[PDB]
Amino acid sequence: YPALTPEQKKELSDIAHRIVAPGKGILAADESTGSIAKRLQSIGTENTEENRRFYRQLLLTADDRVNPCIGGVILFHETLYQKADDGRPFPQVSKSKGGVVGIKVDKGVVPLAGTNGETTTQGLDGLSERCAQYKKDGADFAKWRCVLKIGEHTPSALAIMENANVLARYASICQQNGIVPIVEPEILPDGDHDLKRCQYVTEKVLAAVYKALSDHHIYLEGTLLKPNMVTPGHACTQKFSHEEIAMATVTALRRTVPPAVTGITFLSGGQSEEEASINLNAINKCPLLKPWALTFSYGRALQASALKAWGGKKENLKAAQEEYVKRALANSLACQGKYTPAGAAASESLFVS
Amino acid sequence: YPALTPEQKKELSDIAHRIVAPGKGILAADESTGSIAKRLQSIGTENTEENRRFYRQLLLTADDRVNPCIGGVILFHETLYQKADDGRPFPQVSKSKGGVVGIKVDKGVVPLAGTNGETTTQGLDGLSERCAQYKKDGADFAKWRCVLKIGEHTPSALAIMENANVLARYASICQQNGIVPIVEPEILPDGDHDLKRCQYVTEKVLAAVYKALSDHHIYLEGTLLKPNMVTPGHACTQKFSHEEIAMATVTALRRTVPPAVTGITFLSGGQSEEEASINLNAINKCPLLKPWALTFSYGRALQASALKAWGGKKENLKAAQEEYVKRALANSLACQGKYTPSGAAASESLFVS
Amino acid sequence: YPALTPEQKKELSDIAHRIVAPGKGILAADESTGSIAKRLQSIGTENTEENRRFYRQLLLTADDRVNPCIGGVILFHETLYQKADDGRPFPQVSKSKGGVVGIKVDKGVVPLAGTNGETTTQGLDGLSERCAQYKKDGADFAKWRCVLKIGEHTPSALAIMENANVLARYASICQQNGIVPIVEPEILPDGDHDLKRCQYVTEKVLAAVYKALSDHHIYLEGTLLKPNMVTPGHACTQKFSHEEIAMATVTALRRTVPPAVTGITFLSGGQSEEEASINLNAINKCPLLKPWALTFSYGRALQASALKAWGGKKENLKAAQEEYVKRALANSLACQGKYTPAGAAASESLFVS
Amino acid sequence: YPALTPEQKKELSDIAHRIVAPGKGILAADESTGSIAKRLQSIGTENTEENRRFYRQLLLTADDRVNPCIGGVILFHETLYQKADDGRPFPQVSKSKGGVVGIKVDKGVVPLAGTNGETTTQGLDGLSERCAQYKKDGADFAKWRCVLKIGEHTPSALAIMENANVLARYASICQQNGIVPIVEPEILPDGDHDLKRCQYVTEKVLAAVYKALSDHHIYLEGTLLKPNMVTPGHACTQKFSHEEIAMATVTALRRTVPPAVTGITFLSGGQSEEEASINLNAINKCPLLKPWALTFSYGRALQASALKAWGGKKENLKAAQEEYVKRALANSLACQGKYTPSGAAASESLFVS
Repeated sequence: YPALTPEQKKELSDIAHRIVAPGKGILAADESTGSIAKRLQSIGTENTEENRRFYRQLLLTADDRVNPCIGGVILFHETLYQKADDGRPFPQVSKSKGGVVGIKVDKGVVPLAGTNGETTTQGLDGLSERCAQYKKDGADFAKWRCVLKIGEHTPSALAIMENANVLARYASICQQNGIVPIVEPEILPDGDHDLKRCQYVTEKVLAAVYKALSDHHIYLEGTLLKPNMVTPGHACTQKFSHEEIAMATVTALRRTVPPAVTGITFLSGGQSEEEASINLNAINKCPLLKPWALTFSYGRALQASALKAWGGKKENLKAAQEEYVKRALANSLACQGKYTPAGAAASESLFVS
Repeated sequence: YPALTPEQKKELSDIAHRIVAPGKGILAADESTGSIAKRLQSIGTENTEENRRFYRQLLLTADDRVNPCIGGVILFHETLYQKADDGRPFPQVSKSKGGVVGIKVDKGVVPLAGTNGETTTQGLDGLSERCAQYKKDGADFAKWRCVLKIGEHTPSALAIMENANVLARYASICQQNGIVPIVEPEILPDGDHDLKRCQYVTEKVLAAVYKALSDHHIYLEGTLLKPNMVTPGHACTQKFSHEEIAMATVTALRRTVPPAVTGITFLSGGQSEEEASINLNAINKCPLLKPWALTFSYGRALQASALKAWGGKKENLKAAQEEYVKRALANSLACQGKYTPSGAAASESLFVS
Repeated sequence: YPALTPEQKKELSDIAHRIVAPGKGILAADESTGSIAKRLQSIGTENTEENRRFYRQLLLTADDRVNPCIGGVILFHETLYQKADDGRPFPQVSKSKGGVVGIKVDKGVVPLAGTNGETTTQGLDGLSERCAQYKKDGADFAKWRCVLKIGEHTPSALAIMENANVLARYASICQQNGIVPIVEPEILPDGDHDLKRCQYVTEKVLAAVYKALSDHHIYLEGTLLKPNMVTPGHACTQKFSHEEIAMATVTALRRTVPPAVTGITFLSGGQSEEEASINLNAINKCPLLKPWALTFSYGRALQASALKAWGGKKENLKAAQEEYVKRALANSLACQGKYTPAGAAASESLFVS
Repeated sequence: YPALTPEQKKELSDIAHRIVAPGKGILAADESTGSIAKRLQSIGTENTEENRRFYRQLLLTADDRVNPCIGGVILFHETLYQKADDGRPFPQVSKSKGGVVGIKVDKGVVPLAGTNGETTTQGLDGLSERCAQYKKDGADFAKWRCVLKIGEHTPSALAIMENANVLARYASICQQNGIVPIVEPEILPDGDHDLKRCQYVTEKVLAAVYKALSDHHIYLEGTLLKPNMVTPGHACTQKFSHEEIAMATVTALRRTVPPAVTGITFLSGGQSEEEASINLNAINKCPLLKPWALTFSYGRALQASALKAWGGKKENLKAAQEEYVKRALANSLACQGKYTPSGAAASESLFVS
């Protein structure tokens, strides 16, 4: 009873290998309309459809030195249907520059009862038609975010198991409709836990994820994994080097992600624009063996410098676009181990709770 | 960290006892719009809002001999917001007759990739806000239907796990918002399987349901279960008496349903209006100890005569009403052990696939 | 692929219903040779084969007013093969008085690595032949003890799951060889935890047990469950009435043990001889509905008064035997709700760690 | 609470690299006494302690051309405590030739009730004290064999769960006592199944093994895996090239074995001495990225010529020895990609059931 034919299988592998092609990464430009409110209000701008339109249009129409740095662009619903100033739909803008377009399909998180503050994610209702439509309209991959937090009795048995189960459902549905699932099991940096405790939980959680994807029969070569880096909690007093968290990210994934996964696209997680680039470099330089692409899927850590330089004023466009382009060139050096560098609001920490 | 307070728990427990208080049953007026169309071209009536309002009004305004036999009625979402000719809203029409109002909250089945024709159910997205409102609007319990088929390589381990889980998510969200969940893991009659096969599969399903409802921290005294009876398959050559169906069914449950469950309300299946009331009676006369209510949540098997009397014509209203009443009274004595059979609509098999 | 024929099934049900027949309980006289060392040294006696022989012979040859109080006697290996003074093998002594004989088959506990102090149990190697032999030699049921402790991260996911898995293996093997498994998932009273925390863990652990027994295909009507009472930890400062722990024991089991289980034979757990009898009475008087026998399988709480009165001196035999008989009559009133009573070393607490 | 210290972890990791260091393999001299009898009436020799000591001595004293091709040898327990004619103990005979000494620690398969002919394995009882001593006596790794069969309703979900678990218990106990565990989830060739079927089942087994080894907190850099190659079933009508077996086998592993596993040492199956070395070579020439050692743990398929030369007669010693050497050298170049085939004992299928 094949889940997929040969030709669907090779077309998902094809898309997946494009997105993470050597030296390419992803721009996560998929902020909910309510989440992009607090980004905009941090630079004084009002949250109107055309302020979001112009901001998203800022990122997509940047110089062609970004073209080989950005293999894919995850958008939010409203944005997939928005047009540029030259009248081209935003997905054609991205494809014209050699970027594959994706689409966030999760409908936010929801509380699991019986737990200390834990969530599952929702969005599976009608997800099959939506993917069918988003595929007609230009999308080729998808993002579903699950959220886990390290606390004293968290992440619990039930939490890890329901979040792993709905990631796999999501990925099964995505792949029947020709769309590559980005799987996002996120562990947040909230808390005071040390490096090794993030390591032990990352492992425990990816183990449960790849078992869930096996149970649901999903083609691992046409998926991507979007995991946290492995980092001390944001209240940790101990301090850890870039090498030590490289080792600990890379061994956790060695220990748990089968080589069949096409690529691994890290979240930035709240790290500064620059410590994100620096860590991604420490990781691709690790001497250990790493049979999958280790690259980036960054929201805040490609966009903070560009937002502060945009300011709300169309006059600042070319100023802000080159804060975005310097970040994409920087990260495309780090996803190949070639990043050697001093930056100011590229050093601001981007952690929220 | 507890899902529910002691007040929240007495409410749920009291609601679930009112429904299956001795001699009472559940009338499943649940049919979606498209599934009730198939019932209405049965008798040459077009499928209009008004015909659907009229036929429902005929079951909920049947005379007061039926008040002691109907603890609850499950309405599709549309019916909940329609009014009798009196102007009285249908929730308040049945409140008046000593019955609790349920709501169907699932949203149909969807296929599971990699599987031989199997399904999970969808409907969790926005469930909690939906239930909060149904509760304000008169509903005190919910129905959600998962469907398994016996067959070559079915019901799969993946389909059992995914269905028990999604019934557990549904149930936790119902109790948070005050609503007793009904838990319907229906195993279809379709196929040539024998009684004992269907006993195996039922036993292994309900075990997996109650491990899932335990993992999700579900309050069992405020639940009900609506399973199938254990029956030979509808195409099975060999023949089985009604006391063989009573044993096979009482024992499937005594090996799986914890005593704390407040009530078991059986589903009719493809069973004739009369076979369903004889197998229900044979079960309550089964002398093996049974520490839950054994009662009925029949839809087709309480309405077949009703429907082939009415025929779509206003004049047959009291003739239809009476045939639904005669069934409700037969089933309310089946629900006590006290039914001795002594028409043709009522011996017709009501099977479909 | 039946696990058992009809005739094996009815012979296990027959044995199980004997052991817990109305007003009957079990004597747990199965102390390891190393465990019975610390019992003997507490009364000054040397641990020699004939001091154990004479002590076990004290309990088995007691007055015939014990005959209707004691449905079964769990022995240790060496003891199954030991003879009385009249030359009769100990199992014939027990059968002559109407007691079924059992046999502890677990080979002690072992540490699970990676956990904070947790154990699994071993004993499955060659268990199938041993049961075959013990059945030829008089044994008809068996005891396997698993041990869980409540602490901060205990009992963990892995611990509950391996102990539930090897209980079920044990029970599968026992039943192929015609022997009724007593399943002993013990939660110890060590720690300072309140009543509700023992309740929540008992539930979590029996849920996992009955799922494990379902997965392994074992006939629940020819088994017994030997669970702790549900009690505050032994360092709890809060205080709780006999009724409150009756409620909490009886609801935990209602919520999780299917009625098919023939009987529930509690461990005493360290409680005093008398608080054990008192609590077992509070439980059989609980107004809730309880579809399985609630009776006793006591080691320390039928034998402390008899050991202190035996003292090591054969002269004290008839003195010590009537400390054992008064305890068996007392508990056979409590397993029927008829125990109304002041005792001294029958009030000593028997808790070890 | 960690299973292992950093010293305990480097030791294990170093041991596992010595065994599968490039070009080396494992000789399975493991056969129990009863299973080697079947091999020795093959060539008309009676099964004596001395013949068994003599035949083993012939493989472990083969000349020094084989030192670079044999990183480890797995002895049955008896062989570990026998001496060559020199007086030198067999563990120290192979220490001398640059090979690590393994020990078989399992204790045979046992049936699983309720199942269609399926097995778990036993041998955990007393395992830890056994391993502590094997370690003193020269063993640095262990073998434990679980067996699954493809067929009607096989390998069952119960048999997969129970076998992965018991291999995880075995592995945790080996690493506590210093011994690298080898993890052999063998899927038998028996049956008419096609290559792709056997790929499905292998994929779903090794996924369940590595969720179990993760749950049990198993150190993966100090493990090896000894699985079957993915092969059509021995009775399959249709025919498959060796590059179809190489793809089907490299991809089954890339979808399941985490990169951290130090080595994969294949089992021969019923494969001819020569087919086994061609499929091993086709696999190391498979250009798909493979981040583990792909090498051999052959028993029958490194000794068939050896055995039909020797014939039971002292005079053929150096003729036998040479045929085992010619195989070890073929297999050590298969283990690098560098074997081009260019007798009859060596094309005979070595299948059994």
